[PDB]
Amino acid sequence: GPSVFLFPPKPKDTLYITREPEVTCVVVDVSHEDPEVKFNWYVDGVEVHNAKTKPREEQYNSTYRVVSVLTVLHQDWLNGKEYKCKVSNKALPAPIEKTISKAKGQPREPQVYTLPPSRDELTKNQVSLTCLVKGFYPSDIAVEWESNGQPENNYKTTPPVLDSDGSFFLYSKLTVDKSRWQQGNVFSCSVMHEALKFHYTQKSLSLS
Amino acid sequence: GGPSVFLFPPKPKDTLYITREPEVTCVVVDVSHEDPEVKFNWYVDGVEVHNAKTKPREEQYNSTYRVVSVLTVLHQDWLNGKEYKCKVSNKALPAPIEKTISKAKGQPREPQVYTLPPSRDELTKNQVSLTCLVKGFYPSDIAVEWESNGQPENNYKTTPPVLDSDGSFFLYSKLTVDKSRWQQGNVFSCSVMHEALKFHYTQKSLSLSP
Amino acid sequence: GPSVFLFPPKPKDTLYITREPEVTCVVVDVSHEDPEVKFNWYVDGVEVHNAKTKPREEQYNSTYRVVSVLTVLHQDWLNGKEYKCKVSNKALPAPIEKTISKAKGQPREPQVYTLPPSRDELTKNQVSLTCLVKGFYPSDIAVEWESNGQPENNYKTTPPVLDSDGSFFLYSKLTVDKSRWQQGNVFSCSVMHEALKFHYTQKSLSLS
Ligand SMILES: *[C@@H]1O[C@H](CO)[C@@H](O[C@@H]2O[C@H](CO)[C@@H](O[C@@H]3O[C@H](CO)[C@@H](O)[C@H](O[C@H]4O[C@H](CO)[C@@H](O)[C@H](O)[C@@H]4O[C@@H]4O[C@H](CO)[C@@H](O)[C@H](O)[C@H]4NC(C)=O)[C@@H]3O)[C@H](O)[C@H]2NC(C)=O)[C@H](O)[C@H]1NC(C)=O
Ligand SMILES: *[C@@H]1O[C@H](CO[C@@H]2O[C@@H](C)[C@@H](O)[C@@H](O)[C@@H]2O)[C@@H](O)[C@H](O)[C@H]1NC(C)=O
Ligand SMILES: *[C@@H]1O[C@H](CO[C@@H]2O[C@@H](C)[C@@H](O)[C@@H](O)[C@@H]2O)[C@@H](O)[C@H](O)[C@H]1NC(C)=O
Repeated sequence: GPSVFLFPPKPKDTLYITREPEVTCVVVDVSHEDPEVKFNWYVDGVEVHNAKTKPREEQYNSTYRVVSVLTVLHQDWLNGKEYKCKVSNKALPAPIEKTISKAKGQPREPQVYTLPPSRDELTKNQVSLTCLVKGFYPSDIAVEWESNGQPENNYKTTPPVLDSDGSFFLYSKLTVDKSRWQQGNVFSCSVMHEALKFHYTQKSLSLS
Repeated sequence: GGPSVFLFPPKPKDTLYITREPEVTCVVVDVSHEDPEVKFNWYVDGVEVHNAKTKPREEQYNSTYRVVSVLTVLHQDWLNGKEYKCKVSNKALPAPIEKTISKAKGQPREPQVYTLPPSRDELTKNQVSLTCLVKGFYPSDIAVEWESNGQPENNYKTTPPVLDSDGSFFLYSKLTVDKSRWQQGNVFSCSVMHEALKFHYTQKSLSLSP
Repeated sequence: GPSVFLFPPKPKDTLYITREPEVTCVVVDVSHEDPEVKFNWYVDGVEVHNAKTKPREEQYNSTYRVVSVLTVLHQDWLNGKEYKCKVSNKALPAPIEKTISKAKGQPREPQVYTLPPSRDELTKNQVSLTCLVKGFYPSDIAVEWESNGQPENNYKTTPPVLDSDGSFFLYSKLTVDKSRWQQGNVFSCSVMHEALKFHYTQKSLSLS
């Protein structure tokens, strides 16, 4: 301390005109002895002044947390612009600098595959519906589930995992009551990624 | 300023296999060139032990040393929750640094293992994905491998454990095989080792269905 | 003078990770005049200090028995490490050293075969399920039975028998109610051995 963490936008914030992507600069372990924090922001090395800095917030471990948020243009993030947060504090020998950008490398479109429950799981009261998303680059991605136009919320999805060919994959597991699966209800896995056309794709799954 | 200590647990394949040696690893970084010697004292449930293995120091790029001591733990001791303490002494430290490590606490829960064949739409590709779903296990320490007709198979990747809504963990392991190997009827096996299994091992097989 | 006997661990203590294998150094004929006994222990020539010495026990013939117990690492015993107990006593002209190790020789993987009851045994209220385990080396092995994820405890296993080719074989007999066998219940013979892949294999048996 003080230490700085620079966070990227959320994957869905970059992909839809609907949402506002922005980069977040977090300073932790600010001592009560040195409460002042100054933020300077750079986009491709050019100083910018539109960042919104919040007032310091006291933490339970008797240190301050200070957050500055820079609202980022959609196309700028996807085109690989560089965002640098410069953090100044009197307890620092020199200011702390962090830089973030989207991963470089040619984007690769995710391949989406839905997998029904394993035969041995059909014995249980609730079954697992699986969505395999593989071969995508970069790793920023979002996955959701629906049934009959309505969102399904009983799902958990793994973080991206680096594959042997340089792309990423993950799995999403949706849990439903077995009865819903044998009624023949249709379930859909939704994937959001910059390499998809219109940044969206869908794959459905139902009893065969 | 000063050396820092990091204490690492044994790995789940070392702990669960009788022929391997599970080890607790005590790592000291930021060891200076002027005072490079590090003395390690090890304790199991507070009693000093003397079987630790000293590794050769390794010079780092920022002109400091990394110094490591490795304690082999009894298989049954680690699984019974004994506490392992590494005490690190160095002439640049005003007082020795102590770190303690133990196995994750909580009621153990047995993994459920399910194999999933490739998606119908993936069969058009030259390579297909065999999926192993491992769920409902606690703690998260687990090992997963793949075999083919009993033989080790290595083009697989396994996700990290993910916390489920009920407090247990799950993961997926993905094996990639040539379509022709799947279409020949070869049997593929997902093998998992976990402390909550009887015999600490279980396997589920998968092959082309008629 | 005193005599020393060095005993190996119990074979199943080495094959189960939750069990504790130990080598035991026993000294008998320790005199009343020279009661002091010192133990030094070595693993592959390296002295170790974790041995537990028991208190002297006076015997009926007016001599002492003194025992020291060394816990061996599972992998150390199985990898063929050599254990030396060195015993010093003032009545000995020179210390007595005893060495013990696992049987050497190429490990050979067990072949596991299940055998249903003989037709003539079906007249009885209880039947014998047989597990034949053959061709294994060394003779250290463990056999258990399960049904439907649960242990079956009504079994007995023969000791290993040396076969004509230098390997060992044994038989395990599980006794079950005939009705359980005729219901189609599946029974499994589980064996643990260092030469098996994953040190484990299982063979099932049910009404044909
Ligand atoms: C007082 O209480 C506050 C609570 O607010 C604490 O603040 C917390 O401080 C934590 C650090 O002490 C923060 O933890 C970080 O959280 C990030 C979570 O996203 C995470 O990304 C960070 O992980 C990186 O840095 C770690 C080192 O600190 C590494 O262990 C880790 O592997 C990560 O390292 C990066 O790795 C990638 C590749 O994988 C590299 O590309 C990066 O360059 C690496 N980063 C580098 C080298 O810097 C870390 O876990 C936590 O966010 C924060 N909480 C909040 C709400 O802000 C104070 O610590 C606490 N202080 C005391 C004294 O109690
Ligand atoms: C000094 O450098 C050590 C080396 O750590 C490794 O190498 C550097 C270059 C990075 O890649 C780092 O992420 C690696 O883990 C560090 O162990 C040590 O913390 C460093 N100490 C200081 C004070 O910088
Ligand atoms: C003295 O006796 C020691 C103990 O004898 C053994 O244990 C007792 C409990 C009896 O069961 C006895 O029959 C056993 O043989 C022996 O270890 C030792 O050899 C004996 N020595 C002499 C000289 O008699």
